[PDB]
Amino acid sequence: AIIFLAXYKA
Amino acid sequence: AIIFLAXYKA
Amino acid sequence: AIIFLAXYKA
Amino acid sequence: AIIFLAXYKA
Ligand SMILES: [Cl-]
Ligand SMILES: [Cl-]
Ligand SMILES: [Zn+2]
Ligand SMILES: [Zn+2]
Ligand SMILES: [Zn+2]
Ligand SMILES: [Zn+2]
Repeated sequence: AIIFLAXYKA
Repeated sequence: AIIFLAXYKA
Repeated sequence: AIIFLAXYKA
Repeated sequence: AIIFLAXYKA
């Protein structure tokens, strides 16, 4: 998945 | 924390 | 993805 | 926050 937590890990 | 995964949980 | 942030969304 | 996405960033 695409995650923004402040920046693909899915 | 503020998280965007596609939207505060901290 | 599987996420735990405290709980599949991938 | 504590995050597990597979691993404290809060
Ligand atoms: Cl979550
Ligand atoms: Cl992570
Ligand atoms: Zn930033
Ligand atoms: Zn969206
Ligand atoms: Zn916090
Ligand atoms: Zn995925």
